[PDB]
Amino acid sequence: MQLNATFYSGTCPNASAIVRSTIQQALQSDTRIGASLIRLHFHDCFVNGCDASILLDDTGSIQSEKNAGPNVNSARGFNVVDNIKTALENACPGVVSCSDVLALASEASVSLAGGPSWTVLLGRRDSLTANLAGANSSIPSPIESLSNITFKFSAVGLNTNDLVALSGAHTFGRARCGVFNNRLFNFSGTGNPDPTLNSTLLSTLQQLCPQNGSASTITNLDLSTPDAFDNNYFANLQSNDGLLQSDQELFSTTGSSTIAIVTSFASNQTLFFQAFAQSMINMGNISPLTGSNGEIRLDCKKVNGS
Ligand code: HEM
Ligand SMILES: [Ca+2]
Ligand SMILES: [Ca+2]
Ligand SMILES: [Mg+2]
Repeated sequence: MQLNATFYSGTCPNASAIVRSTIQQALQSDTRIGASLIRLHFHDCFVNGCDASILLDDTGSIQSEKNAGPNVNSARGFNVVDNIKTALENACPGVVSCSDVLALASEASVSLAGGPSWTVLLGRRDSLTANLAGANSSIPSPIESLSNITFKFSAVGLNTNDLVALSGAHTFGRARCGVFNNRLFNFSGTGNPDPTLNSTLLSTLQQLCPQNGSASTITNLDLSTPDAFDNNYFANLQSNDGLLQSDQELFSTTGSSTIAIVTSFASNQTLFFQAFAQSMINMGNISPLTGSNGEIRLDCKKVNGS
């Protein structure tokens, strides 16, 4: 079956408002939570489709994706997903899937932060299983080459236009020293820092992230506007201020089609927002469970009846 915008119209007509209100409240005590929630939809959709597989906790039969590399000591906001789900169950018992919660939460989080709105497609059902191993092989790493990140997007059905647009989600949220410290001292065995990192930002990060220091310390992905959803992410790349290798590679890779897409988005926020919305719908359409497949989870952490 197809996902559609009006799936909950007759059963939980206020779902969008409930999700948005809940995240607005969460934002008052955690300005990062919107960023964290949209990343959960990304890590969901990239493994066994947008099926809420990532939300399942370990059991005797389930090996949770929360311990997959990209998620461990990194993914967050699971409690807030639970609170969104509780609010929906209070209003609309048994109706909204956890998979749809993550799609709805992504749009709310982006719009609340000053980003675009878009028409969320709905009707996804929740998996009965998790895929930790697939998370380890399917989700791109910040130190991968542009060609290998591109390959991982293509394997789930997103193209280069989608990659550059969706990378703009790094306009908000945080990253730890450990996922960019290879840039700072001895980049790829060369004995020198990554030359595509601005020397000013370099010295700031060397002090934040000393060689013998903690890899868990965080900074902002977007030093311009850390919590605001805007095109500043792309402007940063133009001044060698992207934080991850995978960020800066979009602009600094010689002869890459991605350079012009970066400059389009830096030059025109409307074009960025239009592309971002379309690419989020594209990502949200990856391998949904529909009809009899999957279930509607009561509690996003566990399968029904368990
Ligand atoms: C293009 C390939 C991508 C790579 C290599 C990548 C990598 C990462 C890494 C390494 C972090 C830092 C994790 C931390 O240290 O705890 C991060 C954070 C984040 N990513 Fe990405 N990412 C990618 C694409 C995306 C996409 C497609 C989205 C959503 C549309 C997304 C949304 C975010 C957000 C919002 C955060 C901040 C999360 C938070 O503060 O809790 N990323 N990403
Ligand atoms: Ca999934
Ligand atoms: Ca920003
Ligand atoms: Mg600038």
